Amino acid sequence: LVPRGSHMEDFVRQCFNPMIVELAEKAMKEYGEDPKIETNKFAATCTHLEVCFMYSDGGSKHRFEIIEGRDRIMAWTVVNSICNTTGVEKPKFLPDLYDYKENRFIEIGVTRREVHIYYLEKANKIKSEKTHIHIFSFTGEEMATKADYTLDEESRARIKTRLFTIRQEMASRSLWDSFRQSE
Ligand SMILES: COc1cc(CCNC(=O)c2nc(-c3ccccc3C)[nH]c(=O)c2O)ccc1O
Ligand SMILES: [Mn+2]
Ligand SMILES: [Mn+2]
Repeated sequence: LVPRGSHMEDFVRQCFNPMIVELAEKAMKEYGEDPKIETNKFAATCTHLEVCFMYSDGGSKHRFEIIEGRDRIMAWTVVNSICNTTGVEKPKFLPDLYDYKENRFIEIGVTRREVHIYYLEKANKIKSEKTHIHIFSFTGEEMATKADYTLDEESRARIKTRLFTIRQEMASRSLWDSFRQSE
């Protein structure tokens, strides 16, 4: 029932850096998913992963603590350390980053719908008011809590450009339509 490859899989392996592909594979397998069949979720996990890493690449050297990309047990271990060090409330859901400069966790979101729908979706799940939310879209829009976009405009514009490039590469392969209507 598991195939030897699809068009979305070969594109993902060609589109994203190999370390991004390996971490997304480990993330889905940890949660009982196979990138070879769940190929749309495979591309989304890679995209969310690259956005998280470009995000932390913005700002100072020691500004961010990367939560995404670690295994669930170690990600929660770093979260407990951050909460037990700074005093920030432990979030109910595992976030993506921690901002040592702003003293808050960040939940990064990447949507194929309107940024308005996803942000409201993540906000109603986040509860913990302290967790900052920052949503990106494949169209170039972005939403952040309190209109506080954390990073510089150049770092965010770089992320938006990459998202639209991934969109164009998918569409030229006739893979974008099935990718959008699958979120
Ligand atoms: C149960 O689903 C998974 C959960 C994990 C744990 C860590 N991932 C997140 O916490 C996370 N997931 C997503 C996400 C959700 C659905 C489709 C694609 C995406 C990209 N969007 C985020 O913003 C985020 O932070 C790993 C793989 C999964 O398949
Ligand atoms: Mn996450
Ligand atoms: Mn996220």
